[PDB]
Amino acid sequence: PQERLFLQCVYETIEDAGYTRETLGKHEGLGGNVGVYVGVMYEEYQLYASAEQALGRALAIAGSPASIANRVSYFCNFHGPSMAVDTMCSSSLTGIHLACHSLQRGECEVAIAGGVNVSIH
Amino acid sequence: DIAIIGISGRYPQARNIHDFWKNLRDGKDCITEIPKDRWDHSLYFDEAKDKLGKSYSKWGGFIDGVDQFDPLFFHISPREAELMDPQERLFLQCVYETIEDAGYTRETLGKHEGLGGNVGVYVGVMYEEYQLYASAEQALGRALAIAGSPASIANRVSYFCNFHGPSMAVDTMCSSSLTGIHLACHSLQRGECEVAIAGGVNVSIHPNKYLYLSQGKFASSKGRCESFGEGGDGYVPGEGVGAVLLKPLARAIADGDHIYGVIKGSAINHGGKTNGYTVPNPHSQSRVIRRAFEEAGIHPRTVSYIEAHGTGTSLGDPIEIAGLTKTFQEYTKENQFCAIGSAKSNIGHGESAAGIAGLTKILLQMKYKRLVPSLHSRTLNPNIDFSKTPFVVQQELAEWKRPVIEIDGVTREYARIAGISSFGAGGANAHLVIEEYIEAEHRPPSSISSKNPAVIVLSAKNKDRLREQVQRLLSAIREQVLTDNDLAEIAYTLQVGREAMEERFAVIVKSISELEAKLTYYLKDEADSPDLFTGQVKRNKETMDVFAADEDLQQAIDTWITKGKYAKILQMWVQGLIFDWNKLYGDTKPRRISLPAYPFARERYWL
Repeated sequence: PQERLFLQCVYETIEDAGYTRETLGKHEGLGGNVGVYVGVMYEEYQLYASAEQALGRALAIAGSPASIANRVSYFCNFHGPSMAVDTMCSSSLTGIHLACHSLQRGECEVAIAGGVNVSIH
Repeated sequence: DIAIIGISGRYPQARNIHDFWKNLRDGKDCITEIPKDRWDHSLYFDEAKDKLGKSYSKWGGFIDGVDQFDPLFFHISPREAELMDPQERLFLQCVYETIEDAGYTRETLGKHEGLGGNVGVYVGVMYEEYQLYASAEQALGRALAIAGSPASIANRVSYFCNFHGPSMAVDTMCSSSLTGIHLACHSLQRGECEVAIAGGVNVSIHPNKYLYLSQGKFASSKGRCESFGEGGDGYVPGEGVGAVLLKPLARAIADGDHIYGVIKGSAINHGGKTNGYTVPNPHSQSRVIRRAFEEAGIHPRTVSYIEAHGTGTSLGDPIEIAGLTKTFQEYTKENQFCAIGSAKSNIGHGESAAGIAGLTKILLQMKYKRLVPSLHSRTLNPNIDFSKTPFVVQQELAEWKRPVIEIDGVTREYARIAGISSFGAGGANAHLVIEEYIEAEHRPPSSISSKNPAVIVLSAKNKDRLREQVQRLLSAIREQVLTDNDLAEIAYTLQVGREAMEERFAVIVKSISELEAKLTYYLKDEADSPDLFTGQVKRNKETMDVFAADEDLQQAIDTWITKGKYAKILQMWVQGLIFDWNKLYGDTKPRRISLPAYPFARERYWL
């Protein structure tokens, strides 16, 4: 669900910015050069799978928070860097800071920083 | 230009880089069945693709002794250690092994700040599966709470070693290692950090990992391991922990520290929208490589060896080959002038240390000057023809010859350039450009003599650890074949590059044979030895303390150094006395060398 809410949140933002997925830094000819950074502390959604496995049946939910940003890059067709940094209680600013420099170095024309956290276990 | 002044690692059937190298040049298909200490493994195997998550079961490279740690050395209670992620433990040890390998002390590593040193840390990890047992226990009853937060892998390090640099845990599937390195490279140039420690870590300790790898069709049937060609249809997950210390090239040469390689350039990007999820896009794979060589200002024709993402996947090799071919044809149309290989065919698939493992593989080849054979590439994929490609898969150990080429009417001998790729399942991509470092002019003129002899010193937290260090030192003097010239450097690294312990032992030497003999003296059980200065610090605390707490008394020790009374200093150093070893030689300190690191205990700790 962390993936779901963040993905919705990004799309709300792009519209909120007044830019369309097919025109937002689209000045590349193949999708635009947009970077993505997301800060997440941990995923507790696979723990239900382990609990189920201990009780029986068979279920395998994977973590790999890098999905949180890649899916965003996948759906929106961005060709910039995409990562999931993690510093305790300071991921969101770390993600911003990295994006700040990448724009300075010219790697990305536009950036999308943020954070996400939900309590479900 | 980022130099690497250090490296270390643990990999399946390898406790060291040397051990890893021997298996590499021995071409050992170092992948085996799951050990019994882990999950029972007989519950889920069904040799069929039906809902059991296994049937790709007894194939994985594993590192011996995953649950072994030495917490007292790190001021950690046994209760606390028992519930700290083994991943955190293993990375913590390697970094200290890395620091020790570089010949730097935690109190002198970029310590040119006055309060601990400005050292940045970046660690790449995909997932932590050690809290899961807590979930099972809670489900079964009782009460147990292990937290994750893979930042603890990096924060604990910055905590123990007193570092004042940024510390983060980046995460990109199967590509954290190169993403972690890439970020570290840019921070150094901007000046936020002076010295950095990138890396990766991954250990497979819960069957759920194997379950998901089958439910998704990412496994490799019953195949032994990755096959770069000839009908490979999956990958075999494996364990691995590694680290690498980075420093700007000008500084490292100034400090004289030994240089393994040079990271000229790097780049990262993401494919975007493709014909489905987890489908690599060659066009991105072209661009990221292309930008990488541009940032480095390296011409692809000058390349010699490239490590490919491999993975032996059916729909990953031809895509990887086309992209590499595409970005290379832009500048040269020649064929079969670069070799291509992968380490995963030896150690399985890390998914987070694959980048460092691939990075480690290159450096050893660059150190020993010998391209290593690949494995499982006897036949090659029939789909793709390598005659047109500029890449031929390595099949046998060979000397890694220096490039000489004529480009634009000009024949030149360039250095040994290599590149590496790491393509993650999510779609993130990364690549690096490395080059060997050539020494312009530097040589130790064997100053060692009776006038100015060598002063070898070791130290360990007890005698058991001390005796082992002697043994490992002797073997390293043998296996690596050091000479009289190395003595000054051997002493030098052992003087500053090792942190003073409680149990201590020292000798005065002139020759290699002399050092070999005396160490063999200690190993045999004798309470008295000639000119072998033994001692401790547990006893003498106040008397040794008051020595340094005086200027007049300090003058006396400086006088001893002037007079060459090396016997007395060691006679007092073994008791606790501390003094600057730079005082011995006021200029032109010798080069450092890789010597075996502190032999950490094997105490066990599990839930």
